[PDB]
Amino acid sequence: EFQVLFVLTILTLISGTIFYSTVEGLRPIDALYFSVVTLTTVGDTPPPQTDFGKIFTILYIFIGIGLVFGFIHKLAVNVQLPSILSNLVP
Amino acid sequence: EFQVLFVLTILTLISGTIFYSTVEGLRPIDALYFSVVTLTTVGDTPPPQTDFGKIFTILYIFIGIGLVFGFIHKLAVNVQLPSILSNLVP
Amino acid sequence: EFQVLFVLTILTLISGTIFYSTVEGLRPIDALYFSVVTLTTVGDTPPPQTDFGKIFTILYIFIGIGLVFGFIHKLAVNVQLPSILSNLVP
Amino acid sequence: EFQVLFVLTILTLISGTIFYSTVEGLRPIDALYFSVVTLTTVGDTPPPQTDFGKIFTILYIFIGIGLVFGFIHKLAVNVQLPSILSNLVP
Ligand SMILES: [K+]
Ligand SMILES: [K+]
Ligand SMILES: [K+]
Ligand SMILES: [K+]
Ligand SMILES: [K+]
Repeated sequence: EFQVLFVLTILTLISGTIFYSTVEGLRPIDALYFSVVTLTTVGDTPPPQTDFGKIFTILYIFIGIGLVFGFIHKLAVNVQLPSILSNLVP
Repeated sequence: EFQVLFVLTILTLISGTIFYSTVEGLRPIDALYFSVVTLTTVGDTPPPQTDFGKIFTILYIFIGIGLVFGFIHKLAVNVQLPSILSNLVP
Repeated sequence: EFQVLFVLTILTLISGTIFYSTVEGLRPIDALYFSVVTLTTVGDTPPPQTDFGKIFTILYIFIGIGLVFGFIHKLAVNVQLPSILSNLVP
Repeated sequence: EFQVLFVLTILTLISGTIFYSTVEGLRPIDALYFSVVTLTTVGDTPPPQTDFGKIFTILYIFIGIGLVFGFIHKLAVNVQLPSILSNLVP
């Protein structure tokens, strides 16, 4: 489960990185950062400048938000929770 | 279900597109983009400049956030999930 | 239920409106807008300029996010849902 | 439960405060503010300027969002809810 959501999230972020670096002309790291803060809904960066970028982002949000949060919901409930929960047992 | 949330989301976005292009003077694509990143709570664009825009946005958020995320919750759990889940079966 | 969350949300927003208009010197409408986009996590406006504003905002987020989304979760599931659901019945 | 999520959230925010003040050169209060609005997904501030800051933020979001919202979900359902719910009983 976690591993699958892990791969699915990675692929989604790779696509975004490739897209924004190419179409919005961002350095790969900045393209990855934008992809991440967009799908996690933080949105702390300026928006895309091109219409292609705006259209892709709209679709990217609708298709990727569900996945990204599904992964986060498991990364903290099925991986981070035990490490602390079990450790909370003397 | 999915089709209904599909239509409801579309109509909500159409209203926002019409509103922001008219009142905030945005090009349709930019009006749609603002509507989308606002309802999905990304919020990566500058805020509305007019008081009418601010008031509408406040109401738009409260009335549209629930719907938009309801659609996303189905688009990934009742449409994207199987495609990958079933395919995860050798 | 809905009415209680309605009042609780209103009071929370009134406090924010009073706070930001006074401490950050915002016009009431802008103070309300900031309060709304902050608690709904849209965050499309610049951040507070004063330390008092930053501290209050941190506490305001932790105490108000839960309430605001609780209200939204009811406004769309216990009020907007039927209007369309029942109407979806020929 | 609440106390544990309380401590876990505090530690997470302390790490962010130390990180951003050091690497992004922010005053402690601003470092804390950025950490808070990032993990709660408000994202109303400009993004990190350094690559180290961008990389850390990406990891910080994925590891901290789950925890922070877990704490919020309890702070309003297991602490703020009763205070008003029980009080809603004549
Ligand atoms: K946001
Ligand atoms: K959310
Ligand atoms: K958000
Ligand atoms: K934002
Ligand atoms: K901004």
